[PDB]
Amino acid sequence: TMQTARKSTGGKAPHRYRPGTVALREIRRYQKSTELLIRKLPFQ
DNA sequence: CGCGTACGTGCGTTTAAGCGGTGCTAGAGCTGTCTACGACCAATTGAGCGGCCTCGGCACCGGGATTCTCCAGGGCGGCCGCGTATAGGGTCGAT
Repeated sequence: TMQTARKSTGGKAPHRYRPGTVALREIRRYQKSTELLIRKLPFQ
């Protein structure tokens, strides 16, 4: 502190997934199952 | 690589798919009789196939007509450039 000439410089320191993720996971879900996808009564 | 948008994703609203329970009868399926139609055999006959020939419909082509295919050149505008002129500055002479 008594430094008057050339002081010491040192000494101072909702969630939403990205598009395409759910689609691929849905693809995996339907590729594993074999249940019919179109509903029975509207098809009939 | 950049722009623009269409479809993925999430949520609240809304529709009907699914379950299943119940009742009805139409139509599949079974059965029983009776026969009209098809297989099978024999004898006769011409319709269909190999062969043989002749002939013209089309393969081949040279000339002529045409129907595209490509480009090539002339004009016109712009940009650069060599030459001449004109103004400005510097130097020399005179008062």
